[PDB]
Amino acid sequence: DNYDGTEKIPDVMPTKIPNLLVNGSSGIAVGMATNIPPHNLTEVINGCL
DNA sequence: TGGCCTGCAACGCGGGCATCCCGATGCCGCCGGAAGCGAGAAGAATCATAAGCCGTAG
Repeated sequence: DNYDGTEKIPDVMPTKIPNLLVNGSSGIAVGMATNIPPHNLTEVINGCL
């Protein structure tokens, strides 16, 4: 549900590509932080296979 | 293929023995230098105290 309980939001997306490993992100929490380099799609598919 | 180790035989010189002359040396007495590291001082490696940007939030 949305902020006022009037709409619906999908929890996760039915994706086919691991965008976390392909592009990544760089965010910082209140006490934590993360940083992930991008990668190549073909080698990720090869590793998954 | 060329050179080296060794046996056989001939030659020579020095090991051993003693001693006379000799050179170091242990000891004694007097003098020199270096060590003694402890301490003062200087240089350097390391630790402690500000920003700049990475991207959403106010």
